[PDB]
Amino acid sequence: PAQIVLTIPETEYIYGPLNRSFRKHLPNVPVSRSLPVTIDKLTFHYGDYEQLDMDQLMSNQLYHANSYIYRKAIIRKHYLSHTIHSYVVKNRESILNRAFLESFNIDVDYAEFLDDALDENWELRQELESKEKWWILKPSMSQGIRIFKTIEQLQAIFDSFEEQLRHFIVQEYLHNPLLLSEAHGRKFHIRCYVTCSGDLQVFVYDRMLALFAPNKFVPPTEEYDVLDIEQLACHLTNSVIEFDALKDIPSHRREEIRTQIHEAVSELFKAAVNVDRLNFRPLKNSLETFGFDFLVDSDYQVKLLEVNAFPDFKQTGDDLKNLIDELFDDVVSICVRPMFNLPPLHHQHSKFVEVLKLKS
Repeated sequence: PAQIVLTIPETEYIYGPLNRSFRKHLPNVPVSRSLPVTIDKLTFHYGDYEQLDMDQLMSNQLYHANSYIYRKAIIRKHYLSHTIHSYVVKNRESILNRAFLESFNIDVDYAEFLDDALDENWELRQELESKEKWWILKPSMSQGIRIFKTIEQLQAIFDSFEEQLRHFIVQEYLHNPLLLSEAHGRKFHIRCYVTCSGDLQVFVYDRMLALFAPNKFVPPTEEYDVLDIEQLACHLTNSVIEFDALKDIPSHRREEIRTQIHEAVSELFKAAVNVDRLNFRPLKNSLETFGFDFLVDSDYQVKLLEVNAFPDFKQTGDDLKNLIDELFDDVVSICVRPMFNLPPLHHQHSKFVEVLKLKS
């Protein structure tokens, strides 16, 4: 009746964990490393994005895969912005009005027509006019990424370029990163694994990662307003710790960061599913674990930056392997077991928290 297909190369970091988890929580279901000619039994195919069969997922209810079909509205940072913007319009109280770093796409030919480019992206103009945020002007192709806060400052940046490439991203900039003693003043972002299961349950994995920058954070001035110069200089010539292990963050601040994360994830999936534009279409026979990247400011406030599909789970060390082992244990015991008509395995003080449930 039941079948499990694991087409992931045996060299991949998650192979051993997935096999132990399939063995433990689905002992009666055989594991195969090859997709059969036809799917005539209920099956779960855990593969790399390209190995999965999207046509058999939308047409055959027997075939279950570790991916959704329509997820562009959240995994694409341009479209993510649109999903959030259109949702906050009718949802003023939403955490997403604070917990998201907006980005915009601008096309500027010459500095003298900067005002026309700001009209061709009216959302951006209004934001810059509000004068409440810091911004970064990133040339989409790698004259250096520069900081500004006002239209005149942006105008002066463009004027100085004239005395190249025309596409640019204007991304909200966090001038305020949380700087910890123990990390020797190196900033970090949070990688949070989020598992969507069927139509629709959203599960946030509470054992999160803090990925630190190599160098000590140096805030830019007006004399020097560029960042990642070593990246633009590179074209002219051709640390990971578990978040909860950071004790310089008081425990109640760590809990508030978790609360904000669960709220932001829940709100995003409500936004994604309900938008009147391009939306996330949950499938009953799909599950997917995404990599949510959040920035933390010096006031312990989170800011969603992006959602990454098929994230690299590869780590080094025993403590980080334990983290990934418990992740795939929860995914298999809670999300995979029910698609084989087996009850979801529950254990007290779970780190796999259900943050949203939709009945559809």
